[PDB]
Amino acid sequence: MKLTQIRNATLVLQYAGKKFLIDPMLAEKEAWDGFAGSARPHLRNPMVALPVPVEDLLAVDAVILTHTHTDHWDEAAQQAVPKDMLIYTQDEKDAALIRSQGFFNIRVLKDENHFVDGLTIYKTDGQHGSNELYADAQLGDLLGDACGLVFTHHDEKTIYIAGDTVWVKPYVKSLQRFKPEIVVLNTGYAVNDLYGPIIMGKEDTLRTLKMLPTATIVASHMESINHCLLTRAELREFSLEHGIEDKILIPADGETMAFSAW
Amino acid sequence: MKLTQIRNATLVLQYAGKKFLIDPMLAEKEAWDGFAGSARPHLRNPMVALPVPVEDLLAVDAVILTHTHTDHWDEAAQQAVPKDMLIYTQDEKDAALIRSQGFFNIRVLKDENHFVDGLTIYKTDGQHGSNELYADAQLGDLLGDACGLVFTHHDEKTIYIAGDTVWVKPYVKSLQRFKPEIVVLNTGYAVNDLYGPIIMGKEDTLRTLKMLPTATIVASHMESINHCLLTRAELREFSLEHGIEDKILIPADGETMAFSAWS
Ligand SMILES: [Zn+2]
Ligand SMILES: [Zn+2]
Ligand SMILES: [Zn+2]
Ligand SMILES: [Zn+2]
Repeated sequence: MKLTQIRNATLVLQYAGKKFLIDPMLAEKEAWDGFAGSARPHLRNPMVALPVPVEDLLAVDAVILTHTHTDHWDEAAQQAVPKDMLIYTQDEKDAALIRSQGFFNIRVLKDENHFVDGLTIYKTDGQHGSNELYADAQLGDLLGDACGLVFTHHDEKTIYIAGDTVWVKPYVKSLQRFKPEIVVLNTGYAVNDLYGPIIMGKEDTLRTLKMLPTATIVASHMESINHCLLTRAELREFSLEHGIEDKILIPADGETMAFSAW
Repeated sequence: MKLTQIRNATLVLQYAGKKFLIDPMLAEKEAWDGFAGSARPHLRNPMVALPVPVEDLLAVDAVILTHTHTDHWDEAAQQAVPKDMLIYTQDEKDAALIRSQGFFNIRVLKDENHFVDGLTIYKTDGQHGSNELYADAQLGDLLGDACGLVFTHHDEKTIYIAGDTVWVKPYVKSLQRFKPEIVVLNTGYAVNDLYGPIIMGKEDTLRTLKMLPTATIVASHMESINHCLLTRAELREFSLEHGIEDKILIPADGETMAFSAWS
């Protein structure tokens, strides 16, 4: 069991024999523009370069795509990844636009996804914006859906990749139901101009340990996209103030993290 | 259809040749006598009496409970509804509770409930509170889960009882998916002291109709318990203001509305 932080929410995961590339964003440093209608629009994306070359990321059994925002799936990854690569997608909408980009080996993943060997991937709901944001029609379609992944196995520990979501009840029900020993949160604190936080921040790391004390949080989706304000040093400082230093890991780009089972 | 507003979220729904009683609150006017030792016990609930006798309410094929909050399922209803009645519950814990209160003919609503007759009943996920409220683990369990209900059938228009939820995207996706001609909202505007509104209000009437302008809104869950701060008169005054007065139905207690697909 080896979870590795690449850049933003791009992750490499070894889990029960198989390997997964989660949300591959592989543009060069400052290739495309900053997000309009968000914080720090002057900063170009991505802010940081990749910690390792592209060929190392392609050596993977399947790509998993939580949603099709540009920081999770860019023009570079469309060019770079083979069209016969096994892409897991959130829904038919996502699969349809990936199909029109030239890809064809696609499995639209669903609430429960079982493998004979004992692997089980679950697809969990979130909310990529505030209750106020989704009252708007236009911004609703733009922020859209963005799932979280729960990987279960008998030989391995349960890990929960929560995805681009703010604190909503479906996140709470997912923690209670799956009781995950490891939790990966997108803790960038990305600010929309007129509706505020579209994903989690520092406070959501406290809230989750209050909800699930035995869990160990891995903070991702940070220092990469222009609107993500919450830096690594600030979260690390927030850890110390609440007495939760060893329970919050803040991996650097390229940092592999290992977790045993029994 | 024939939807009858009873009082609060209590209503009877004649749909596809079958009658249901959704969320029965059957206590008399100001009759909730639950007491431990309060110095200033509020004796306002229920604010209004039943507009019809209890006998008329029970002439029904099954009861449907969105959740077990007292304003949807009180002790009076737990006594008055017979134990051999078919009760449809939201999930396993509410079924267990209802079963341990003497009832034995209980069923749990799945996410989809396709019956051979052609009637389909979809269970919806809401949020009974703000995002902040559910960060509190104590108030998470207290407000808990509370499901919406869609009813689907040919020969009949599609109706969505949203239930005790504030505006979250699972509510928006339900309007986008099922596309109901009738959306029944719980517009009490009950508010938590520090964490803001716990159910829908006047604002949520307009935001739906912008999303789905064909639809007709039936207002409900108000002027029954004192904690619901929205008045009949205020919502009508709000509807006249934004030019939607004849699309916002605000029925009296006991009023029945007909909704036919053909005639
Ligand atoms: Zn996103
Ligand atoms: Zn993102
Ligand atoms: Zn309630
Ligand atoms: Zn209620």
